[PDB]
Amino acid sequence: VSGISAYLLGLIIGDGGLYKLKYKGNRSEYRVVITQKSENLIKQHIAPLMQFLIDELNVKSKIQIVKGDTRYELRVSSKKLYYYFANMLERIRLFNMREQIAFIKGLYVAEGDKTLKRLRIWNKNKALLEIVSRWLNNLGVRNTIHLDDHRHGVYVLNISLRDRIKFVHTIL
Repeated sequence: VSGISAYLLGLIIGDGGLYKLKYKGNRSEYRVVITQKSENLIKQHIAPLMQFLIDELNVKSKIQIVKGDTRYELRVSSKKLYYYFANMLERIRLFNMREQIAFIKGLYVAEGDKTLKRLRIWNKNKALLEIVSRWLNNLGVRNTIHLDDHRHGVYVLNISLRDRIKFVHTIL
């Protein structure tokens, strides 16, 4: 439950998001989203995990899977769920060991090279990557961070190559 949550939040941060969207007038909608190219990844892997959490937290919201062109989206319009993840992201620094690994696994599953020829994680939020970088060093995986897209300020986290097995070995 702690691992699942951290994992899902890694997926949401990697490629998805937490949104408060306008419905009508001053009413807003609290939407938790996770995008993944592969329909079955969401279908046979991510949905089950979210359903469990959803049910564990007593969110009456249902999961909806929308197919955009090329990619799929998993949505859950829930104020409680949105906030549940909001606080998790606030106290990320207090993440325990099992949560840190889970978080990192979702971050790489979100936008990482499934081929493992390239081991990178990208984010416009440097401060988050650095706390991730420290989590990796702590598990003995060598890694580097450096501004990738300067115009849009997107930093990249690279896992040293002489530590590829170490990474898959530690995050699994």
